[PDB]
Amino acid sequence: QISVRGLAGVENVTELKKNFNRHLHFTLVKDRNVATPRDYYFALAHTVRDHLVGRWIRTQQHYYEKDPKRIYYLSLEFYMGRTLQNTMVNLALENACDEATYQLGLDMEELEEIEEDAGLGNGGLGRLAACFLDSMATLGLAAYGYGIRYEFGIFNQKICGGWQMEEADDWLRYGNPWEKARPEFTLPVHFYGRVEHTSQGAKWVDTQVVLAMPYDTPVPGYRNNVVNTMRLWSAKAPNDFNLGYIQAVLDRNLAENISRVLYPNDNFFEGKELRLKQEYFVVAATLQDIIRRFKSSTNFDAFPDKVAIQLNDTHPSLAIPELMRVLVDLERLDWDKAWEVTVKTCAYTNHTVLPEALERWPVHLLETLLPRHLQIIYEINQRFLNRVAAAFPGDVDRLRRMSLVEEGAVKRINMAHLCIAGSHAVNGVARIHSEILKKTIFKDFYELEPHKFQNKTNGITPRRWLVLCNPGLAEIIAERIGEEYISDLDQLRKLLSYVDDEAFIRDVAKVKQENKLKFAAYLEREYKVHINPNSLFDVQVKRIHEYKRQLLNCLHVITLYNRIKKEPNKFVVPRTVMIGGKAAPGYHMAKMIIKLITAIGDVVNHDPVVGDRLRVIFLENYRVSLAEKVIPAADLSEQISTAGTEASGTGNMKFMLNGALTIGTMDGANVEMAEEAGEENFFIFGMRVEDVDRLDQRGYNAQEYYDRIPELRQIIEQLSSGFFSPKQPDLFKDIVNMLMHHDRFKVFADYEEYVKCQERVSALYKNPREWTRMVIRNIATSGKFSSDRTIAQYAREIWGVEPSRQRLPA
Amino acid sequence: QISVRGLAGVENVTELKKNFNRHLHFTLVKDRNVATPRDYYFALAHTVRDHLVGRWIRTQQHYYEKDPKRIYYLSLEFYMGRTLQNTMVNLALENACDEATYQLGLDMEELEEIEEDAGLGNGGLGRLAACFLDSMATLGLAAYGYGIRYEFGIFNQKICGGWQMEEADDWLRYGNPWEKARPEFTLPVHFYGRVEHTSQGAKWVDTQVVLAMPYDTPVPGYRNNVVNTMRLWSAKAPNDFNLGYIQAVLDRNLAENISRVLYPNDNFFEGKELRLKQEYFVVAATLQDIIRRFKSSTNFDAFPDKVAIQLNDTHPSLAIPELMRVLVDLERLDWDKAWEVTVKTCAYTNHTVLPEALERWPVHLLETLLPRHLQIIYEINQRFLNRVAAAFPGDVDRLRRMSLVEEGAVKRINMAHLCIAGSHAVNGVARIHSEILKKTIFKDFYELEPHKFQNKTNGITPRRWLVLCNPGLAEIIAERIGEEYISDLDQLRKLLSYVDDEAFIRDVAKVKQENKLKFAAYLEREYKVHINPNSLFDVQVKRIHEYKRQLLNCLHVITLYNRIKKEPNKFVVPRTVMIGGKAAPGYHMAKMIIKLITAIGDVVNHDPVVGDRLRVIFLENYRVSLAEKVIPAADLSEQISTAGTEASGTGNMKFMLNGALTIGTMDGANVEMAEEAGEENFFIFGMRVEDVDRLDQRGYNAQEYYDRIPELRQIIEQLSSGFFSPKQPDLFKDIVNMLMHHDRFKVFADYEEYVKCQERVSALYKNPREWTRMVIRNIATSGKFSSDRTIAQYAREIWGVEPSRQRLPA
Ligand SMILES: OC[C@H]1O[C@@H](c2nnc(-c3cccc4ccccc34)[nH]2)[C@H](O)[C@@H](O)[C@@H]1O
Ligand SMILES: OC[C@H]1O[C@@H](c2nnc(-c3cccc4ccccc34)[nH]2)[C@H](O)[C@@H](O)[C@@H]1O
Ligand SMILES: O=c1[nH]cnc2c1ncn2[C@@H]1O[C@H](COP(=O)(O)O)[C@@H](O)[C@H]1O
Ligand SMILES: O=c1[nH]cnc2c1ncn2[C@@H]1O[C@H](COP(=O)(O)O)[C@@H](O)[C@H]1O
Ligand SMILES: *Cc1c(COP(=O)(O)O)cnc(C)c1O
Ligand SMILES: *Cc1c(COP(=O)(O)O)cnc(C)c1O
Repeated sequence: QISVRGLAGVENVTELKKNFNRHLHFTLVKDRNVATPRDYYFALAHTVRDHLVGRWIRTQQHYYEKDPKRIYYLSLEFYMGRTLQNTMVNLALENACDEATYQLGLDMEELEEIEEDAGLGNGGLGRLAACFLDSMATLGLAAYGYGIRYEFGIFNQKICGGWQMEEADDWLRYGNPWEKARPEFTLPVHFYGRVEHTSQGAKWVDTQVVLAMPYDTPVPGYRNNVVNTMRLWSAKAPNDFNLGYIQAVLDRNLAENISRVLYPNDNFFEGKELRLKQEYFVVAATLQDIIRRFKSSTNFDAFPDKVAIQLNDTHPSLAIPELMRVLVDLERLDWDKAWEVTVKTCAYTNHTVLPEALERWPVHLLETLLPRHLQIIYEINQRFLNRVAAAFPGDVDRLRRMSLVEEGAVKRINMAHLCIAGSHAVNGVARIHSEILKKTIFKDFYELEPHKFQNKTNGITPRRWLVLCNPGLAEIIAERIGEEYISDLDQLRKLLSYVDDEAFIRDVAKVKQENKLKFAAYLEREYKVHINPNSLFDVQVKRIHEYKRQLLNCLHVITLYNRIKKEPNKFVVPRTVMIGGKAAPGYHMAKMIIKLITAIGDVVNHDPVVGDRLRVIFLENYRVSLAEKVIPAADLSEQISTAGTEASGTGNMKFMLNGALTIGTMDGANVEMAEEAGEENFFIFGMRVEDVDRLDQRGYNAQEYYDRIPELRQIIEQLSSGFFSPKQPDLFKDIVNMLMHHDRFKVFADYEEYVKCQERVSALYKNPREWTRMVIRNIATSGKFSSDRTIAQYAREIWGVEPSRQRLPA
Repeated sequence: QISVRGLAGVENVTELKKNFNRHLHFTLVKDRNVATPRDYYFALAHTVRDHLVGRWIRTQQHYYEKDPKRIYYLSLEFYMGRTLQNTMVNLALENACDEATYQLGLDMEELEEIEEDAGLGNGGLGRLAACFLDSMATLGLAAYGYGIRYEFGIFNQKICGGWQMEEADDWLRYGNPWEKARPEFTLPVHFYGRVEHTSQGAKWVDTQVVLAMPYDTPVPGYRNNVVNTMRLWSAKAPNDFNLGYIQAVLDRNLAENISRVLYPNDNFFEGKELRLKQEYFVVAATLQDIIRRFKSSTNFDAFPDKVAIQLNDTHPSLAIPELMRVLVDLERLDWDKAWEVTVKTCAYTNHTVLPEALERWPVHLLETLLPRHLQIIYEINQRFLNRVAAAFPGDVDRLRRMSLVEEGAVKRINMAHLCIAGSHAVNGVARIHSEILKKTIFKDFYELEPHKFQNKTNGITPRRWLVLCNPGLAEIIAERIGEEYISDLDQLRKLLSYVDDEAFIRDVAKVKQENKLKFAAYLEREYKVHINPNSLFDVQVKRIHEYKRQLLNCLHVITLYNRIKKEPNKFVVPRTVMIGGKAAPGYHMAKMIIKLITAIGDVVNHDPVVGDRLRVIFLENYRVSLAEKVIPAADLSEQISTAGTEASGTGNMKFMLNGALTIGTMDGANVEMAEEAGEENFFIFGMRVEDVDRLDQRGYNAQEYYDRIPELRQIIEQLSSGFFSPKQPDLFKDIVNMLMHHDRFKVFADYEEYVKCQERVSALYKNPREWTRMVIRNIATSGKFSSDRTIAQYAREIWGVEPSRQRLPA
């Protein structure tokens, strides 16, 4: 079919066919006469899995013999999505399998659609972890992902009457062929109890035990025969647990609840006990595993030469005092030596700046749950503050600002402070974010230890986010510059020499149009909704939060609507405006925003005077598999967070790679993206960070904008008076109230510039040749945003290991 | 090695070896350098499972094409034990696998010991269901076992300080290679709600839904290529269940608790709501499955020609009103037609006579949980009592005696009464039990409908209970009369012509001695306990209950002890007395009996004057896999229930088949066993049923026996005064009090005859040649007690289908 999908050699195809039939018969216990498409999917998945395992066993064997430094990536989230196609791509099996299935009378694309997303994350942070695992394997690093195997991942979103409803994501219902249970490597985790001081140091006693059972999933690198491991822990009760009889057995559920469900909140901290248990559970089990593997190569001086532990935000921050606990209490190292080892082993990545996102755990929770860890934390704090006092003598306010312990009605532990003190490296996730960290929020820490602070700008894997989801674009690129760019994305820069090539312009535009038709058809089939596929596809997909300003997009949409109603017989560039994303279940304002988006659509989409010129669509249940469909179909990428709020973004990079132009603020990685493509090839608008600060100094008054902008005033009057909610006229009064009086993200302040910038987008879209030339300039400069680049930087500058592009033997 | 284990042909051995290595590598994801014995067990189990599936698919295919009448065996318990060896035996693979494993450097016996018992039953009733499935497959019947897949089966028993402790039996921890999840065939079950009457009949509405997910296990027949199915339901919550968010997801456990744990009570009724839910759950899911299979061959007149439903006691009795509900409410048949179909479809097996074992559910429970079923039950009752009134006019007391509804403080439904009314056949499980049913407890029902009442004496499968557990005995038998007896156990009668053959006498005695050495070694290894293997092995293994009279055995043991202490230098036949069995967790007296047994052992086993002449051993954690070891090692089988209390017994039959002599009362199947072997070849003692009745008429006074028997008086004084409990002198006062004042099972009344009969056993054991000749006479007449015989009788006399010994093609 296409070149970038590998060879379909006669013998490979024959062997895949016979193994497919072997798994259908023996593994699934089905004959051909009763097998459903789901059975056929599983037969294929098992067939493809068999090609992994030889490489998996060999890879892990090689690491045991060579004993390289090991990288442990600790995260509460891994948003993996589907595995079947990714595995085929990485093993060069895609064309052989397509042919093998074709010859059995099956359509492989249809079978790929049956696979559940592994939805073990909320959004950007969890998906970054997934991209990183892919890049680590592709770069030959001896890396392990460690997390929790949630029984229920991110909820499935249904819209009922324009409102979000949540349904449990029962992703394991039909089984997971990709994982292997390893109950033989089960480990104990302790909770509660009390601390006893003896002659022989501290002892943690009278604890409740929960077992941690590992499940291993293979992580294949791109065509290098390397298969790394993601190890996810599941919670099990011990068999003497509570041991009338019947009730004791049913109460085992209380222990197993720890790994039941992913907390569905992106960028907001909720201090629940169950969440703290999850955090300790993953840390405690993972560290025992790390230490046993280190001992099976008494001396912990070499520990940091053999182990790096990367903390994906503060969620696994308890790794720091847990490592200290093990080294001091169990291994009997003195404090100072243990601390040296811990700091050199641990590194911390920060992913936010909103004060409500920082983890600050009440002391009373830690006191009850993890009394030994609280003691270690106080000791860490005391020694740390002795260092601050010696460096800045007399600076008493600095001491309370830098403390790990926050004073107040409730005493709290600031986990970010703990991470900085206990790590040899601290990094933000985009250059502007890393600067903000050292200038404002961790300024005091930066002055004490400037050498700790780094930047590692985020990236995305070009395997999933180009080759897999946009094979048409990958192919036309491969026709011109070959295949090496897939594991060296900087080679896309060669495409600048095709910017005036008429054939390439035609092909880039044709691929986009095919992707748009394919997506428009998908909308009709699965959701009974029609769209004009010649319209500009204006897409904002990401989790729903105020700082992302889905509401600013809504204001633009209503502006275009009002303009059309005012001058119906004037030409305007047709648009399909698509907004998608999940709201956290407890977040009232985010749920109201979803309702507003669907309410706008109810008016706009049924106005006969609008025609097919404007459509507003809420994309239901946005998730990794839906991103793989909509991103290649997009013309315009909306990246419109208030400057200083989006730490990086990664969706922005996915769109850039797939031939959409970007409208956005100078926020997060948008700054670096514009810098790479040239500002003239980007639709930049709005306040910069400095402009936001100036506004905050004199005070943001929304009323001033309302008074000066007639078009904005009209929209606020329509919202208030019930134009978009005739049966419930006051339905949106909280939104209006927030915008006029309590808007932290300054929606009105960027309105005017956003609308003007949107007119420039429309003007360019009228000239397809120039639109497409600007697209080529974006794709061609997207190379920096490969996660291979990000990971190579972590490896050299933080972990002290060298990446490799060498094949292991097959 | 031995003939009855099949051929080890060169090509079979080679293919097993290559498949073993394929499963180790691909299925388990292990190399040889890190594999443990457990891994090797799983590799073997998967290798053997592959040979099942072709036959399994073919068998189910054949039934779909031929459309024979289908037999559905409904039970809350299936006590399957281990599967690996049984599967090898039934497929003629045992020698090929032994050789294949031997050539890979592995001992297959060692790998067999790693397998968990599937302990989904309490004792005799659950194990009968398992034997029956084996016989049904061996006789070529299109039969399905339907039950519940409990997450936790019968508890593991630990003895701590002589007391029973219970531990959860986490039998699925490492996976079950024998089952196949079928989530595609998941079905809804309804609970709670209310009934609405319309023009179009009754509607059950506002119900809570629990999903029933089936797991299928293969059941191979003996060398006939037939593989039937056991389908076990597991409980799952629907995904909209309760749908703050987090709590709704955690509350899914409430629905899934239905299939969490087996109720661990043998022969005692506890009316718990969770138990009633389990009973309806299995019935509701099973009936939908039955009906869909019937529709996929509008007319229910043929239903009883295509379906038989056998009820294993009253536990699935709700099948009767559920079948009526479906036919009347959903299919819209008139009542009388639906009733005709139901009665002709259903049959009921009774397994007890103790009034406290009968299921009598409070009306308020049924009213809340299953309101439509309660309505149907009242309607059934009304119509049934109209028939009684017409047959016996004026007999007002008969009407209240036969009612399905019992009056009292709490109104109750008598489920046995429902079963009799709603079934075309009612059977007991041994001739004396079936007679008792028609003379006393169901006398009124027998007078109304004598044609319903039958006997089907229980049996045991000779595959598990001879070939598998006692290969040495199977072989010496096969040397003389061939192999056909394994599926036609009446052929053992040919062994009577060897009763005077010196070589056969020698070989029978040698096999027993080997089994005893093998068991004595097993005791030393796994439990650090030494036993004289030349002693008589006196074994009582069964669940602990007062009616089984483990206490009568205890009194004998203390009598022998006191006799030795009185005349130390006199010869007595050495004995190892072994008592084993689990007590129901809430049953105080049964737990006290276990403690008494261990306390006796603490005195007897450490008395230097006793020497190796007497040992008392409590066999911990008695279960199916332990029965397979101890039963072939036994010399004397203790079957000493009070006459009229053991409905049948099946342990008794296992011992008979394996070369133990029986000491017992004329109770249950013991009567038929003595009748088959001749009373002169059996150690019968004690009151018959008639003698018990005579005692009850004039009143049982235990004090009379105490006053007349000095030896008995001495034992009661030792118990009371703290001889067996020096640190707690009054520890056994409840046992003494019960024996003297409140003994329903008349332990003292059989004491004298039991002790005299035990002296006759000892006298015979002194003459090994005559002991062994009596053994040959027992084994030779054990043919009636094959479950193949039992099942053939069910098939012809109840189900109306003909058994077959024909092979399906391989
Ligand atoms: O670096 C990858 C992404 O991490 C996101 C994030 N930042 N914090 C979280 C987050 C995820 C899950 C649970 C949380 C709980 C509390 C606070 C933040 C989070 N997610 C940032 O908002 C993005 O700008 C960034 O591109
Ligand atoms: O026919 C097979 C066996 O069934 C046993 C039984 N009889 N009732 C139960 C029973 C099992 C499980 C749960 C129960 C709950 C209440 C009452 C009885 C039971 N088990 C009888 O006691 C045995 O004599 C008989 O050999
Ligand atoms: O003692 C050993 N001998 C040989 N190989 C080992 C040993 N321990 C670990 N390994 C290798 O390391 C892998 C197990 O990885 P683990 O998760 O670090 O235990 C296996 O696939 C083995 O190849
Ligand atoms: O529609 C059908 N066509 C062919 N075979 C069928 C069909 N339905 C059921 N079967 C057979 O019956 C078996 C399924 O059993 P079930 O549990 O009764 O559904 C399969 O193994 C098939 O061979
Ligand atoms: C990339 C991705 C995100 C992150 O998008 P942002 O626009 O950076 O928030 C969230 N969810 C899914 C499913 C993704 O694929
Ligand atoms: C056969 C068997 C029973 C039944 O024995 P009885 O002596 O008839 O009560 C109970 N438990 C197990 C494990 C068995 O194998």
